[PDB]
Amino acid sequence: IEKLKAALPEYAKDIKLNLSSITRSSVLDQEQLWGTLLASAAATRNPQVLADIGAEATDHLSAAARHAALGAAAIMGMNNVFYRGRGFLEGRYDDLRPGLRMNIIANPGIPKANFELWSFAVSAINGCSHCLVAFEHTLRTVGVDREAIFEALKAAAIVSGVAQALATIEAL
Amino acid sequence: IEKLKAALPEYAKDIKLNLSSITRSSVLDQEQLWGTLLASAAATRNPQVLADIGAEATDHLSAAARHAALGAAAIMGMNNVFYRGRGFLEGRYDDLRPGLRMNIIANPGIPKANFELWSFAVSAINGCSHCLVAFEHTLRTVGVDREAIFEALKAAAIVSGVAQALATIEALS
Amino acid sequence: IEKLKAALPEYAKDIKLNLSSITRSSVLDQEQLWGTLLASAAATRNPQVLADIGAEATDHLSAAARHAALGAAAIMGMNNVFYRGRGFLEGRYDDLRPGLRMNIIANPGIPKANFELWSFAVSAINGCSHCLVAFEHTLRTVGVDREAIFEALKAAAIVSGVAQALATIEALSPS
Repeated sequence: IEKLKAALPEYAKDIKLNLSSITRSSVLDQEQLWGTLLASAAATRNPQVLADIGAEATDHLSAAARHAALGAAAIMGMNNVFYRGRGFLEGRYDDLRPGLRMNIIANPGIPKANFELWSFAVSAINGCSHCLVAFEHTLRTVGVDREAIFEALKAAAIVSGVAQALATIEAL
Repeated sequence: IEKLKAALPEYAKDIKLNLSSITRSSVLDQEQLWGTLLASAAATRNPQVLADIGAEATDHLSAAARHAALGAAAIMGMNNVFYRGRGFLEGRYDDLRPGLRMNIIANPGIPKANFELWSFAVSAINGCSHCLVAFEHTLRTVGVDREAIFEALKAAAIVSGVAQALATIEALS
Repeated sequence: IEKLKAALPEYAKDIKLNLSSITRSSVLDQEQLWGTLLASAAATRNPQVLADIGAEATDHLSAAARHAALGAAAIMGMNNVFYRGRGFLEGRYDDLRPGLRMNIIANPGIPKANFELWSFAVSAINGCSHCLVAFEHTLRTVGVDREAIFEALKAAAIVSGVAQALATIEALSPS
């Protein structure tokens, strides 16, 4: 959304430019791109960026993709804490059954590699290498190019800065 | 947590299902459990999740544990940043006195165990290995089931998922 | 400061006491200290704390300082996600040309060492060792004793506790 780029402060000049460039990515297909932007937007917790990106994503994303993306952010919202936490514990708790329902990862109602690309994205924002690596591994295993994986990473980061540049406006 | 559950979107079904079960756990006593949910809810910093959960954690906790649960999230909001950053600095800042008051760690109106448990839960949410690791160690030495510690970790992550999902609908509805 | 401080919960007295002491410290410049407090306050994403800290920052910092300090939180919000990500992928992508605009870092409207200290502080908040470690290395190089660097870290943690404590009262405040 142009309204999103325009809300950005002058001292967040690079963010705006990175945002504009990422919106024009030739590395990812439309669903992969916008789903990453939308899933990333959700993980920033910034309602502003989610609204605009969500609004902009409506003509690149079917209702299915849109939902699965938000769903990605929600499930990773749980997974990035559990796995990361278990990951800091050296394995000591690996023998226990998590007992966490996470079916959406099994059937996201949309092509798998996309939901993974988006979980990868969110996992990067929340900062859980355990989930980031597993997905980055599955992505390569299913044939997603390194270039595309990197783009999603870039997309996750640009959107984090965007959200952050916005929140910084709370100083009139 | 009746309010939250119904608020959750169907694309967040797994979160819904997970919330409703964690609230019915029986591996952690009423104090250990609700303190975790509360300290967890606070640490997610989602007004909604904290309210609902808080409004219910009340008829499960003495006023001492509540304050303690809430203060655990708050103090660790500081500690988790200081200890992590210091941890990343090649040990070059290990001999310095932090000059950070944290009398609350000298524990509140409750026994150092639940609080250690709640600080554990908050550290997982904040992503601080140093603190997470230390509390897990201290919790065992004290005689706390690894399955309980494990349950606190799940409750923390679940609550995080609730926060994330709820923050989304409230920004799109 | 007094307002924010006064607004904090009874279960956050250490935070209150730490905010107060950190604000009245003398290890860092007035520009170093308030640039850090604001960069930090911004990194917590709490509207109230940014507003209160952003307010008082007007009489301790110059507009440029504040712009650049908020800009540090902004670019670090991107970089901290990127480099940490690369970190988890064990450098497997260190050879793909990030292609991300930054510049501000090379040309802040203020002395670099201060922008670095603030970036260092923000990185501490977001949790990116790569950036933290990197800004740390540069700081020490051009001076700034570990005493100064250590203070900013402290400040970031304290402002981090503030946000958390404030957020729970606002959310738990009657009706």
